[PDB]
Amino acid sequence: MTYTRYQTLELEKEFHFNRYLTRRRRIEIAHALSLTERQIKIWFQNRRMKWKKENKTKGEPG
Repeated sequence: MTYTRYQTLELEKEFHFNRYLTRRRRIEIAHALSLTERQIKIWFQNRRMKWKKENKTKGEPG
């Protein structure tokens, strides 16, 4: 069970665009994806924890 490739794409695009999803924009992306908000928030948080372990070479000192 997985979010779609598109949804994941749009999420990473949103993560690139912005780091912290406020009420309205989270709804907007959640509509654009079609997920239940909670999921987007979770994805956004977890995305941080699997941002900084992928963003290596540059991101060694943190």
